[PDB]
Amino acid sequence: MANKAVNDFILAMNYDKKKLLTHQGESIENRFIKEGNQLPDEFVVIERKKRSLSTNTSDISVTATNDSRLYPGALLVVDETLLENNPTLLAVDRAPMTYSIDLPGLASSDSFLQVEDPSNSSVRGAVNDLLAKWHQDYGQVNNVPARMQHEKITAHSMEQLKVKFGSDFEKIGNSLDIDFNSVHSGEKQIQIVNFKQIYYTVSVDAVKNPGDVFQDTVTVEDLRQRGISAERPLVYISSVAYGRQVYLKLETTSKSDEVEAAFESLIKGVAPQTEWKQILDNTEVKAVILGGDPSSGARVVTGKVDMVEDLIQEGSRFTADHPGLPISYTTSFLRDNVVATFQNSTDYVETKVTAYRNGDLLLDHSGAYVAQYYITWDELSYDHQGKEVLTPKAWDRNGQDLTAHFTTSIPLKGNVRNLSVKIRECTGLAWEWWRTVYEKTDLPLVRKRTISIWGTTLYPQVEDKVEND
Repeated sequence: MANKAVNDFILAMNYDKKKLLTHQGESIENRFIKEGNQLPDEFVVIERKKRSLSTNTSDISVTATNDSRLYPGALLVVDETLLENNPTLLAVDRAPMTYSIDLPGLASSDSFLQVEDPSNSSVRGAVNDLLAKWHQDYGQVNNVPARMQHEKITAHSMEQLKVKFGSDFEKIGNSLDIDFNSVHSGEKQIQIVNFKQIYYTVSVDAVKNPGDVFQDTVTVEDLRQRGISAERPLVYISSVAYGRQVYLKLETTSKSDEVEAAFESLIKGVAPQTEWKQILDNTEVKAVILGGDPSSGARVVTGKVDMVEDLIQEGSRFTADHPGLPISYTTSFLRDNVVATFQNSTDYVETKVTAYRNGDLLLDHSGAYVAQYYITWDELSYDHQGKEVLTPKAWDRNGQDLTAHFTTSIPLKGNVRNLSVKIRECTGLAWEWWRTVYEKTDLPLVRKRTISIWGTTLYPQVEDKVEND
């Protein structure tokens, strides 16, 4: 008999489940460069470092909208196309199969769905008609909330993002306009956030015998004609989660330590602190929304930080006006019901940034004496190794005799280090010609420092005024 042979064919298969489901991303040699770059208002120090990301997961994120391959109980072939989340469907004559839907407020009597010929349209139709009946005795009367999961990552490379969010993420990533060259060059920090909102799940019970998914007319010949063997075995979709999904790009020009907490308060809808409000106002937002709204189709929006409140709560309620579309699914090996787990890894270059604000040094001389200034500092940069170089600098008027009223502003960029200022005045006394008015080394590079000198040859005075908000 055909079905017994098919049954025995599947049971006879031995394969390495781990090796079949492992994929290796791009290989980058180990590196570390420390680079300086001067922006208009700040000096940015950039550290690059080769890093690796690896994930082992059974949940497969859905980027498509109306994928007819991704129905509960669908048979998929285990090959490279499955690892790339673009699977080959085995669409042979299917036996009936019993499903269970999991949905708030439902006695396990209407939980089960018997579909005679499993396909996307037939499973779809069976679930949507049960839902239609669920709308009129629970959907509206009882308030039925969606189940929210969210995950985040700092964006560094698209290969990295694919390892985090799934192998077909670029369908999503291309629509977010992610500026990887700006994070690398050090003038942007980007976080990608994914919000899932699960309305309901449709699961398949364990398949007792592998032959139980095929009609009696399906032969070993038919399966081998479609390339099925121990080399390309079968899985079945054992569960599908339905709801709304949001991919959120947060891109800022700030170089702050507080960006994570700033973005986190917004994911949370928390009142922003003063250091974050700077960052949030310099944040751009792009979003891909995968339907919790009629119809099944991707919406790619851009906006302000203020949008994120609305994008998370829009389809947070499943009154089942419109059924959600697939947002993830899990597969299990037909042979033995072992859940298929996918191992993905990649190397990527991590960029971490540190900013140093530019500052001004102001001098006021209102004293009744000749003063001389000796202002020196080092300019920081990095050689092509990433090692520190300190080139010494000096104010062009150092040691010159200056008289009141003298004022000037010396612009000091963020790369200035070891700022030392010494001021002396000519007392006119043969026995004590010069007197030191001010002498400080390693002055903090505040936004604005005003060193004012006044008084007389005998009683000079000084003020060191800082403004650094």
